[PDB]
Amino acid sequence: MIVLFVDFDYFYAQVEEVLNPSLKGKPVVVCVFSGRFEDSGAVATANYEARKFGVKAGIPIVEAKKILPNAVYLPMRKEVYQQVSSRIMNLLREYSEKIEIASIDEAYLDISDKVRDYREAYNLGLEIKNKILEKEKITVTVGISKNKVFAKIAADMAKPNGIKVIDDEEVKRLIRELDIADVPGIGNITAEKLKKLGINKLVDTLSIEFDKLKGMIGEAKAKYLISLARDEYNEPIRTRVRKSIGRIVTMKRNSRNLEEIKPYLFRAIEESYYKLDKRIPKAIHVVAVTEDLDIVSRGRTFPHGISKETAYSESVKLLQKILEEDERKIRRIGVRFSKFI
DNA sequence: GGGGGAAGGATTC
DNA sequence: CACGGAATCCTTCCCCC
Ligand SMILES: Nc1ccn([C@H]2C[C@H](O)[C@@H](COP(=O)(O)OP(=O)(O)OP(=O)(O)O)O2)c(=O)n1
Ligand SMILES: [Mg+2]
Ligand SMILES: [Mg+2]
Ligand SMILES: [Mg+2]
Repeated sequence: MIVLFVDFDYFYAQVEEVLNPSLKGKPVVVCVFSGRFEDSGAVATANYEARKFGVKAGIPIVEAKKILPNAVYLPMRKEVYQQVSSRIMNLLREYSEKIEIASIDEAYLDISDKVRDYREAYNLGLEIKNKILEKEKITVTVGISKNKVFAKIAADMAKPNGIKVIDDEEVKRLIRELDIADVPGIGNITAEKLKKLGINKLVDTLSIEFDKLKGMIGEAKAKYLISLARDEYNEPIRTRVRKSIGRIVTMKRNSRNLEEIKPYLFRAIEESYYKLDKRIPKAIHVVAVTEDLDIVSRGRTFPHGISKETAYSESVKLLQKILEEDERKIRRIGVRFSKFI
């Protein structure tokens, strides 16, 4: 089995550049302003100029300014990015039937039937980097290997604007080398729980008793990491289907007042329901981020579909439930719809 | 024991 | 003492078959 993984480069940032060549050469930071304050918000991404100096995705727009007070800061125009993304996803579909759009800027293609060996898979990759480069002028990184996980890992190692094949031999060596924290699905807390067990490489996972891994990091991550180390990880490439659709917004000020909060709640329902398109949901969840970025929610699943009107009513009861059971104020409020008919 | 719900938890884009 | 907006899969506790 051969998997080809593609991941666009500093995507949102690169897109703004392709739409305005003047930005090229200058550090760029794409951010999402909460509207709270003139510079309240987080960073979606920054190009590699700004990246060099610590400006990474997720940090406050304010932290970024201290560092690069003179970088170019642009508001995120997501509809534009989705547009560019779909056009590139369409070009990829041409190279293989089995394709999985994993996110706004990445995809896994099973090219087992389109190539005979790793050398051929490689040129397919170069063929793909060029197409996108001449059709959209967006550079991307490609990683190639035997399964989805190693295909991703490969692309991270080749970024930016690269291509990298990790063959069966190269895989065995990666199971031995490679910091376990670099494995997809392993974040900071999980990485720490593994350090307390003396686990630094995937291979080390074979040495611990299964129930000691299961007890420490849950059974899922256990099995996942185990088969990975045993070179038995084989998950099919499948087309993904949305399980949920939502919308959350930051209020102008924190609050615990129902009448002050309803308008924000209703806007979020209005916009979520438009995103649903044909879909009719059977479950609804009101989600809130407390004043201390803590997130809480209350939802309800119905015997049948939920019309927009019903969501307005139910959402208010659910919000009142949050207010009743939680004493702190709310900073962000919104909804999530799921269990589509 | 395990399916479906309901709140959290962790990770990732 | 800051601090965005989405999505997804998983784990713990509860009802119920
Ligand atoms: N915390 C994040 C991370 C990503 N994104 C969006 C904008 C990013 O441009 C896009 C792709 O995210 P990646 O980090 O996976 O890819 P990048 O292009 O940002 O970095 P790279 O150079 O690895 O491709 O997803 C976001 O909104 N918030
Ligand atoms: Mg990516
Ligand atoms: Mg990218
Ligand atoms: Mg919490």
